[PDB]
Amino acid sequence: NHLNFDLWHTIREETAAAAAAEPMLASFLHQTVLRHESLGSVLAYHLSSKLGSPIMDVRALFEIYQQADTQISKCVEADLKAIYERDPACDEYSLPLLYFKGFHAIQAHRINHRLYLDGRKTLAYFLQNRMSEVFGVDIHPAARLGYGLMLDHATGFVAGETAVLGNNISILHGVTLGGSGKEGGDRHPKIGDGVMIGANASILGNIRIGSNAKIGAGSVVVSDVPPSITVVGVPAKPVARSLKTPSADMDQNIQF
Amino acid sequence: NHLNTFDLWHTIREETAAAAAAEPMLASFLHQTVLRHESLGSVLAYHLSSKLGSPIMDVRALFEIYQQALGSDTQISKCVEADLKAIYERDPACDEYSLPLLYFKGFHAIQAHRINHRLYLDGRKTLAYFLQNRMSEVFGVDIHPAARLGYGLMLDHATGFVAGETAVLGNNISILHGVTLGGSGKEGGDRHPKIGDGVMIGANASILGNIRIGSNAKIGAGSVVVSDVPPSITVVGVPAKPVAPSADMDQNIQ
Amino acid sequence: KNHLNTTFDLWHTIREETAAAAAAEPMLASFLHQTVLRHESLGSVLAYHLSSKLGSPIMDVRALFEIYQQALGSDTQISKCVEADLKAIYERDPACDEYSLPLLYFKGFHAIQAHRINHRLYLDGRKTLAYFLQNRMSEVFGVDIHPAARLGYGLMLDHATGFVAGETAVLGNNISILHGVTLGGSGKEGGDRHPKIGDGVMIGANASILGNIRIGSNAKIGAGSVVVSDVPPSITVVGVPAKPVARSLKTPSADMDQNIQ
Amino acid sequence: KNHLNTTFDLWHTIREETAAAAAAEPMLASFLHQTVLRHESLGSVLAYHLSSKLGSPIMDVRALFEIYQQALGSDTQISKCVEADLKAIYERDPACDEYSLPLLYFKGFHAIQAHRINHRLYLDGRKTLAYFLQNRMSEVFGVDIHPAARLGYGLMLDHATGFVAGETAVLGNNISILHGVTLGGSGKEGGDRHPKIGDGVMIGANASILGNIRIGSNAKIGAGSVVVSDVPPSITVVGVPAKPVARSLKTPSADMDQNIQ
Amino acid sequence: NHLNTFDLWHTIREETAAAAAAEPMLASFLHQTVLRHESLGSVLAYHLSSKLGSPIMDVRALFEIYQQALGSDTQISKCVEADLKAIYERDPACDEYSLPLLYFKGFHAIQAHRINHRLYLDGRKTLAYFLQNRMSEVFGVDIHPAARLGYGLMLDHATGFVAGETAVLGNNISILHGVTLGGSGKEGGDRHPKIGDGVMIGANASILGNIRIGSNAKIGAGSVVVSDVPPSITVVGVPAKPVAPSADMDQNIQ
Amino acid sequence: NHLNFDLWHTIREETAAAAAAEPMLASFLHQTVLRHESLGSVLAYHLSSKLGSPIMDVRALFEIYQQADTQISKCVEADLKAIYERDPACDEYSLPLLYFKGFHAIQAHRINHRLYLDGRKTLAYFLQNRMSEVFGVDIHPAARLGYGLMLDHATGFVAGETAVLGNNISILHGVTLGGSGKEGGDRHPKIGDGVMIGANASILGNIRIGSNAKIGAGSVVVSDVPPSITVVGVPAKPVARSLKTPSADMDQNIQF
Ligand code: NA
Ligand code: NA
Ligand code: NA
Ligand code: NA
Ligand code: NA
Ligand code: NA
Repeated sequence: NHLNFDLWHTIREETAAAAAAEPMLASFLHQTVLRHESLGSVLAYHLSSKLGSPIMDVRALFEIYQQADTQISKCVEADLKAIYERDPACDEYSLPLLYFKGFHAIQAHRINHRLYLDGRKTLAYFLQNRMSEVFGVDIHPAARLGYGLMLDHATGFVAGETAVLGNNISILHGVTLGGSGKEGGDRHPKIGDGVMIGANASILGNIRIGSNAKIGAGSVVVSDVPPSITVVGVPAKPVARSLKTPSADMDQNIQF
Repeated sequence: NHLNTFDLWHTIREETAAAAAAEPMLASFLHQTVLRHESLGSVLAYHLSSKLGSPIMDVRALFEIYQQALGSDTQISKCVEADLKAIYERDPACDEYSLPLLYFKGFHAIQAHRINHRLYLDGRKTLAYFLQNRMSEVFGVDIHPAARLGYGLMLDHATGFVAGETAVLGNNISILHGVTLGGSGKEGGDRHPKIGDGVMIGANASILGNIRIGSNAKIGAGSVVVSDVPPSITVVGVPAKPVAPSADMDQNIQ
Repeated sequence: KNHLNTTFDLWHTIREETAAAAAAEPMLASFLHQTVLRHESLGSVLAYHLSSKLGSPIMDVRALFEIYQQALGSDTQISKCVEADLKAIYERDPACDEYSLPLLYFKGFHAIQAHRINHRLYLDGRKTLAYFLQNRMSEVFGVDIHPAARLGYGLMLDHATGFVAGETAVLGNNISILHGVTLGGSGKEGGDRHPKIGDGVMIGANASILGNIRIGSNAKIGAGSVVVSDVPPSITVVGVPAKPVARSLKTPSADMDQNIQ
Repeated sequence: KNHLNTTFDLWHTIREETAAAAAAEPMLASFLHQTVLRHESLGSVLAYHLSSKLGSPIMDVRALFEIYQQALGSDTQISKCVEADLKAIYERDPACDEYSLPLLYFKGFHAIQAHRINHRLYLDGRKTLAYFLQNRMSEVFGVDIHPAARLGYGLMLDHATGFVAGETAVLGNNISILHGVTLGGSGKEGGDRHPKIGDGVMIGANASILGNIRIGSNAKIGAGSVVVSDVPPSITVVGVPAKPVARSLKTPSADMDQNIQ
Repeated sequence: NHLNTFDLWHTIREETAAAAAAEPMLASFLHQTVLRHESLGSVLAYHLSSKLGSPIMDVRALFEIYQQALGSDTQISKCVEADLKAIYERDPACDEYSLPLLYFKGFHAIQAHRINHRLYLDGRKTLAYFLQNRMSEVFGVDIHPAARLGYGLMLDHATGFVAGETAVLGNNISILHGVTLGGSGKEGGDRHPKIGDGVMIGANASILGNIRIGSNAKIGAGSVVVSDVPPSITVVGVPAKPVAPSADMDQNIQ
Repeated sequence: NHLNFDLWHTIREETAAAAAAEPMLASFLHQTVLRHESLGSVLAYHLSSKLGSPIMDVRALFEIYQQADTQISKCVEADLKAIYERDPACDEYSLPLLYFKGFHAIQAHRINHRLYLDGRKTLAYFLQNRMSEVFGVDIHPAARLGYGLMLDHATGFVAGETAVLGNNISILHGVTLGGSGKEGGDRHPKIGDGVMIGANASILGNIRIGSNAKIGAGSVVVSDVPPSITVVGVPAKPVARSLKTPSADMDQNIQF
């Protein structure tokens, strides 16, 4: 794997094996993965498969997705490696690529965010709605998402217009990065690097979640959370430090 | 807008013609869903049937059923208009009336339910149960056809909303995704919440049993409410306790 | 007439309910005839309806139907679980007064039975197919159950939306679960890491049960609880985090109900 | 009972035939209820069924249905032609013993009525739409009729496959046409260049009638003929090229049929 | 092949596995249509239902109807096998048994008709009329369900073929596209041709009325036949005249 | 027009006008024509729209059609100009491109012929069948078709495995270029340049049709036809010269 490497080449090897083992899916795997020359082309194809509709032709969606910021494709690879690292249900890179709804919703949003920043708001709203119907995930096209993100299970995830997510964040299903008040402007959470958010937690308002903080499942967070702090409860309260500094751990290993 | 000026239908058409001009690949969708029609109700029946049509019941048949149900009770479309105005007022992500009309899952689920409720009360329970399941699959929203919903309702995001058979909702209520207006016990009879006017319910809160929520109460996100809530009280926690609204949408629970 | 007051054919009662619905609703008559009345068994009906739900251009409904039919034929315990589930929903859900209502229209019943077949496909080594269907189930039903999760009989998953059960989750028999419930994992390592739920448990809406913990038989998890430690039998737990707050059962010695009829 | 022996409601007879078919064939009951029985008029049924045939992802069936309904409402002569056609098929086709059979299942009847609406759309200036539908008709029905072609009432196009009628073709009333017939043009120039067919004509299978020629009333074109010159009334023509070979009608003075009952 | 060796079903599977290996985007189609099945009849029911399925009657329902009809008369599949062998023998464009099975419109129309005929004789006339129209739309072939077809029949290209209510076809007949076995008159009763064994009919020929075509006659392309044709006679022209066969497929008319 | 020129540019102008006049079709015209950069890309898109099916994804067909011999695209343009010239029902180039089934069947065959020559016979047979179902046209993938062809109406056209067509030929619906005998090898007609074939004519066997010959509608041709000859009847017989030499016509015009 990538921790001991060509991601695209490994996905091709996993997929050709799956196609050989499952004749039911051979032509799906060949048309979605093997006939393509790059991971980005595969992703555009598979995402258009998911979100295409009578209104929005899969071919038209596929072309738009292919035409979409080479930074997006760098985030995609980081996201895939993050899932491999952090999700014990994932032992193959092609498993989230083809079958993890939260991975799909994140990458669909990245493209949606580009279309929205390009001024194609009606199209982005149409696709925001389609993502919510098909993936059970509602991300406002203006939300800004860093790389190395994992959205495990995904169902019920909500992130609003002014939400900002840093890098290497892990999020469970049912999580809300929600707004407060009836006025526009900054009103959704900003999440620092390294944060973990447990299932069905809510983070509400224009509050900051510090780097490497941990939000326990079921928490309702309505105030800032300092870096390296764990919060729990309804409403959420600091209960522990989420990570130990080297000076606290005193780990003397120097091998690796 | 409706707070400044106002013709809701004409504003929607003007917004839609603008969208079609800007996004030519959506132009025919917008012309067929909105601009070719002559009333808001016909647009709603068309768009809802596009969402919920399936092999079992195709978009054409559902369109005719929806037009017939709307025609049988002209007040449904009145609640539709009130809901659209409520979303415009209360949701800062909404600056155009046609945005919830066309793209907000919670708006579609609520109006789909109003038609289901009409069909159910007409005695068409099997059809209403089919459509309840269809709404749950497509929108992620489970509303029993017997539930009674007022006007000026906003269901933001919508995913995971549940309201059961004996639930009753007043007017000008605001609800977030994940909210449960759920039952208790294995017996029939009144067993679901009754929600007063002006109430706001935060994300993933649950309200369970035959209990009353007083007018203008606020249910904090993540709250679990199992007993009556007096008017103008704010409750937070699991179980929820009084500690301190559909118009203001303030989500603070501290 | 029902399974609680008649010495009772589930399949024939479902056929009779369906013939009645078809005569009352011409809009749905041919669906009911193709999905229910033209079939010879409840298992064939279920395989047909489920493949209708999860089929796609990728996965032909006819092929899925045959796969589901063969899987039901390969593991006849599944159909017995199916029957127990329908009776459980009839017994416990006051919105259910007919057996064909959950069979045709309750998404939580569909997701459970789709998983039972999915689990069989997984055990037979069709893991790619099982992962494809896990994803399809999550999309169509809003329910994410790992194919390796183990589910007993007499289960009710009411409303269903948002239910999650992970790779090493185990559910016993006669369990009742509301929408939004999580039987979730902890940590980045493989091995046993999801809850094991004993017989008779009730789990309320949007509760989360996390880690390799045991929920004892007849326990009750209140709506919205977050459970991160073992829960002993016959205990009710509430809160975030969840704490024991009461005994879950009323003993006959406490009730003093003297009826013998 | 029918239109030849009852002083007769076409629409209500069609409803009665359809209710009978729906009760006998549960596979088709909901189609018959959605296509026929839930409607209030034959024109609404026709618009619904035709849009089912010619609709596509490009052209939403619901939009086409409304366009066809408005076109039928804009030109109430079309529905009168529709009724004449159904009676003509009942009278002349021995395979037809029920009025709803061509209405629902005869491709030549569908193509003719689709053209009548197509012609109206063309005259109103919706030429792009009419060309789109001309192509759709050719694909789905195997029938190519230019939107500018003019068709009278009481027409039967039996089997239909391969029928072609070009831009300046004109068909009178009470004409019978078999599959494979061509009312075709000649030359690379615009202007009148297709046949004009008089009342009462019969045209046999795979005949071709080419150029700006006139086929006189009550003429008969035998199957397989190629007609490139005018044909006078009451004449039968046969061959490649076609030549007059007989008189097409038996006069009462020749038959000497003395019945007065 | 069946003239050299022979197992038709096994040869079809071997051909199909070869095709799937060569054309990976068709592999799942071939596995789902052919290789997953255990008999030729089940493949035919599956593939015909893929062709004729529609919103009114979906591929699944038609598949079950077709399997039931085939199961009710095991001789249909016998005629299917004879037809496939006839096409292999007589059509130089056919060097594999699975090519007509999967890709020849005329083969599909004929087998679709055999099922229609069974349904029609069972009394399911409405369903048979629906499928007759469906066959006409999809295949360009109009065969009345009451028509009687023998075995070893080949309909090459098929487009425009018409056979009416009282038509009767013998065995080992070869027919090209555009051929009419048509009626005459406005009255019921026998009014369509009866075709003897071994007859060959060229492209776009018509045979009209209650007339008999003798065994091994040859009908030239473009012929119009309105009276009986004796056995082993070749006729050409409009109207057709004797001037001088399903195995040899010689199209000369001079 | 091209007789008094950019074909692709004229089609774009015709199509933008049609889109402006017909809101029902605006997004179809935009997705099929206007969003593309070349006529070949439009043709690949529209053909895949016609022949796509559940088995054969429109995206997969579109990619294959786009990947398909830059001579094919030259024939396409010649075919479009031929229809404009010869068909009085055609006064716009985009009319046959989008709505003439015979134009579609010919171009679909050209691509099919390339796939077949590349050895993808199963795919070509699949598409031959699909063309026959959707267009009512049966052309064997091995048939070789020249440029400047017009197939007017198209329904019932049949051309077999060894048929060869030259350039600037005009063919009506119902025409058969058919084989004879049960053996392989050359057994279908070879059609010379400039030929016209009328409706429902049949040309059978390994016979040669000479350049600028004319086959009357309803003819059955079973022997060679010399250049510049018109044949009529069942069976067909020479009846006239089809074109006049300059020496026969004595036209003295020298203007144009
Ligand atoms: Na992992
Ligand atoms: Na607003
Ligand atoms: Na119950
Ligand atoms: Na009749
Ligand atoms: Na052969
Ligand atoms: Na022209």
